[PDB]
Amino acid sequence: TLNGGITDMLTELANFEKNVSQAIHKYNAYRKAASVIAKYPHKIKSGAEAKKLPGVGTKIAEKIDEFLATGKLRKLEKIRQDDTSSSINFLTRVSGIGPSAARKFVDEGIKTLEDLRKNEDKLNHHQRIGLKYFGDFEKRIPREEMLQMQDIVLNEVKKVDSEYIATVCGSFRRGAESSGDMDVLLTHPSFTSESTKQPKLLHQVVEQLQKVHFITDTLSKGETKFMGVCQLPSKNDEKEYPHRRIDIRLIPKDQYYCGVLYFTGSDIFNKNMRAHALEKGFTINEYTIRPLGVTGVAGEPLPVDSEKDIFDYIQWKYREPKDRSE
DNA sequence: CCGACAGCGCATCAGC
DNA sequence: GCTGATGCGC
DNA sequence: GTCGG
Ligand SMILES: Cc1cn([C@H]2C[C@H](O)[C@@H](COP(=O)(O)C(F)(F)P(=O)(O)C(F)(F)P(=O)(O)O)O2)c(=O)[nH]c1=O
Ligand SMILES: [Cl-]
Ligand SMILES: [Cl-]
Ligand SMILES: [Cl-]
Ligand SMILES: [Mg+2]
Ligand SMILES: [Mg+2]
Ligand code: NA
Ligand code: NA
Repeated sequence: TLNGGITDMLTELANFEKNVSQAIHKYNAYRKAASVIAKYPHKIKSGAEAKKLPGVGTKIAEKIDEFLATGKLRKLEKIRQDDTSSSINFLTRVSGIGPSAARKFVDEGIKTLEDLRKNEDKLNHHQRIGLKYFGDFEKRIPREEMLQMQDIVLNEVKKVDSEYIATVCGSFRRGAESSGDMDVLLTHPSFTSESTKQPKLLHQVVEQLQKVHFITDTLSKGETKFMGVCQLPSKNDEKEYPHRRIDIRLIPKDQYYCGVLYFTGSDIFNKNMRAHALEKGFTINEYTIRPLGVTGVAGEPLPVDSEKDIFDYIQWKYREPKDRSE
């Protein structure tokens, strides 16, 4: 919050380059800067001072000047004023609709929530459900509720097979007081890097979670990744709880640490860590951390028996989950 | 300057 | 059907 | 849009 104005401006800038300009790198550039300025322990006094931070170059510097001065950014004003742009920014806020679909729709004349509705016949399933809970999905999830959703989940998993270990990651594992959604990492001893002794392992948990009306809809579902909606039940007369997005990732029980590190993020932290890994001569994904021999190709899995071991490989002092919020 | 910029699962399409 | 690209998402 | 070689 210390530099909220600047970061927000950088965030609006990043959402625009991504949603309208479809310039994925400019989107990321603005995000890094926003992230770097976010954790800066001083109330930035100038664009020249912000530049003293990696990720902030001349361009953002100028804009920070234009912002600190007037109290806003002209480039943005003209963007908030355009219609197609603001309209494309809005449709992307629907789950399943990215910059492409957005622009298309907006070309076809569809440009508002009302338009999306009278045109439901024009959305695939995912976009369909995305519109169904457009509102609900915009709301935060109080941690106290994350705690209740967890119990339903850990307890419905333990009911299918006591050998399943379900871990809530994302912002929750990072100690956040509120979360955007529930991210559940799942592991069963019947599925390792060596073999899938049991199929439907993920389908089993999804079914059981649907059997008890926790999972309400599916956005997409694979052999190892489920994407959907769930709802904490309410007590008598109680108004219903918002509908929430839930993702369940099944990872080989022997690659759990690379998986938990992955699913705890943050996304930018995962980006900076995975980016540093390269500079150090490693490549990190959600399964393992391998080397990058001469040719440049990835070697074989390096032994990992704890999250920290991964931080070690790349010469990085360990960082608590609560400190990976970038 | 200039090329890298993290890494991958599911849906869906093109082309075969 | 298959694979590779592309969209969208985590 | 920024940065490292
Ligand atoms: C986006 C994304 C996710 N993840 C991994 C690392 C991420 O930590 C993890 C969760 O992904 P989400 O549920 O998409 C998330 F980002 F929203 P969150 O971190 O849970 C969150 F706190 F922002 P909230 O949802 O609002 O509570 O997946 C990545 O590695 N890269 C990505 O681009
Ligand atoms: Cl770009
Ligand atoms: Cl691992
Ligand atoms: Cl791998
Ligand atoms: Mg999440
Ligand atoms: Mg999620
Ligand atoms: Na800088
Ligand atoms: Na979207």
